[PDB]
Amino acid sequence: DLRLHLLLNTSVTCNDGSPAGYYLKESRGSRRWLLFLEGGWYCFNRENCDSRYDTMRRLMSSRDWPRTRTGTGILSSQPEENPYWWNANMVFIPYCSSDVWSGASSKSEKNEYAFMGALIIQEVVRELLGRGLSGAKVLLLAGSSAGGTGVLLNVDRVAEQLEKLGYPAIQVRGLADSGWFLDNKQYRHTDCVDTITCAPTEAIRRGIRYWNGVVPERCRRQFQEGEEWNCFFGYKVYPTLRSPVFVVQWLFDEAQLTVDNVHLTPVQEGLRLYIQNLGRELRHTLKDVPASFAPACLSHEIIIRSHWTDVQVKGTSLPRALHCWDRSLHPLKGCPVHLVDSCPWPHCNPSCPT
Ligand SMILES: CC1CCN(Cc2c[nH]c3ccccc23)CC1
Ligand SMILES: CC1CCN(Cc2c[nH]c3ccccc23)CC1
Ligand SMILES: *[C@@H]1O[C@H](CO)[C@@H](O)[C@H](O)[C@H]1NC(C)=O
Repeated sequence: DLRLHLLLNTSVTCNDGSPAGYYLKESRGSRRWLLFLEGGWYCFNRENCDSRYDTMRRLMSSRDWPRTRTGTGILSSQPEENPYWWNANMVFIPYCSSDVWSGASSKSEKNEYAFMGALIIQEVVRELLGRGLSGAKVLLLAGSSAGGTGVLLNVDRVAEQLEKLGYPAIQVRGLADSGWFLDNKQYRHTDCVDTITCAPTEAIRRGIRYWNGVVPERCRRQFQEGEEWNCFFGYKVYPTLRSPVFVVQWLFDEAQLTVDNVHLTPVQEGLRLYIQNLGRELRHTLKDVPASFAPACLSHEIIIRSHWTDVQVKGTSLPRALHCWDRSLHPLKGCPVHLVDSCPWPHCNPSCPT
């Protein structure tokens, strides 16, 4: 049950200029630290950010944040719920920048909102070092959905940040949940004229300009000016990262089907082959990712659900795979790290959530 701390450096703000922050449950008998990045879409122009402020203000402001918040799934401190890291120091960073954790722009004359996702992370790490992070041995940067993509964009900074601050011995790692998207062909098409018709490739390219967005340097050097949107897609940015990153991704992610303009509520040849192709292509992008967990389910997010221990791939649950990943960073008999389903339809894995 984690306690809120608003950032001491008041220049690092949410969208509306209110200070950003983090929730902390500290565990003095542990040198392990878990920093979780919240998700929740994004906004890429004035009009859609304005609408988001009326109906999703908690994702744009700290004004109405509660003082405590309860830890779930991987953020739980009970072994029964969290077999993986129940005794670790727990940190939940709320997503109030609407920029996929990439922005570095302040509010001012010329900017109605601030987009400081990359700087919010950066400062949480700084202030945590004065609360015990200085004695850590592993820092696991995790996140779900837009926070999952934020892990891929930010994990190597946090590594580079801690070396420049004199902490080269802390091992920085990443855990990206449901943030591994494909810029594939859509099932039905629309031109980018408003929020709901703009495909993520077009929406992200406009967002980076609007946010002053920042991407990892090696990926930036590959795709070069004005093609930085490529680095928000996992299979393109992952090969540029030096930190160890574990990738969790449903094969038939609900958010991926949404941006592909697919709805499930009588499926035919047209759509059957489309859905089957989607599972095939994302399985392909994971073939050479040594640490991964990809079940054949229709869902979205998992690592902070309380029942995250129920899903299995080839008999191995997600908390076990993460524990096997820790062992491999010291192949392991009966303790695998690469777990990708091979059956081709949603919920062909019986452990899929209902
Ligand atoms: C201190 C908080 C931030 C400001 N206020 C609303 C507000 C004033 N100006 C704005 C510009 C952009 C977005 C929101 C606002 C709510 C509480
Ligand atoms: C709660 C869900 C979180 C993920 N978001 C989609 C998304 C976030 N960042 C992206 C970058 C590229 C393509 C899609 C996305 C959907 C809402
Ligand atoms: C506060 O944060 C801003 C934004 O990153 C940074 O430029 C500034 O140096 C910080 N100030 C202090 C005292 O850490």
